[PDB]
Amino acid sequence: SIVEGRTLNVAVSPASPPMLFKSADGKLQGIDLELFSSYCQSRHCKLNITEYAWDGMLGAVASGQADVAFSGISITDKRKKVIDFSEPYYINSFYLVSMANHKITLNNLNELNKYSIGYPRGMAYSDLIKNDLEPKGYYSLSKVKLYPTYNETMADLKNGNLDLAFIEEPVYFTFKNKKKMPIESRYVFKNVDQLGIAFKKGSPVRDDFNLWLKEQGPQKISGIVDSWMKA
Repeated sequence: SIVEGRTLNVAVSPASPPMLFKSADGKLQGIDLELFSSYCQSRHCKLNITEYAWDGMLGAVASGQADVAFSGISITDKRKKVIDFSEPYYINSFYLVSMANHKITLNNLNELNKYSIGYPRGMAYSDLIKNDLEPKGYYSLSKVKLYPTYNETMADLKNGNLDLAFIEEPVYFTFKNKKKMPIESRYVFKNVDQLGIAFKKGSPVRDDFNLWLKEQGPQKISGIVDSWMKA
């Protein structure tokens, strides 16, 4: 094996519940950590985990500083040029979210330009906008408000400085159902995205992780993913 017994540099940016986040305690938790941990246990590998800001985590795996990155990372065309991904473990949707008392009715995408839209800097919402909204004049990157993390985006939503937050589905349900934030989706881009584990370009670990996913099989992997979303 060129995979077994190795120590892997792992980059994380743990502010994407339930994929990766920190308990009240301060310990890393979530779907990505449970998947990649079991993989490491099967292959007798150790993780050397560094926390970065989001840009830092993507930068580290894209330069090959990190062997692996995970925190609910979307598999995008732009990222695949510099990063290899596992098979997707979740089929993902992007919501446009307002405060529940702010009644934004969105009939179609011609209505978006009226509003400020905000989300974390370096996230895949930028690609959706650049590729699918901007060319038809529905919105432009230059109107967008960018934030360090989902927490800061949410702080501006809550105080009224941001009309709409762009939030992926599992994170939305965390905020709404588990944190009980009084927020409401106004528009859903359904199944537009896919979440995977990221690997430095060329890494055999990507191929062996995919194999491990398939050793487990789809019932076990969905089980794992749903467990954290049912929690």
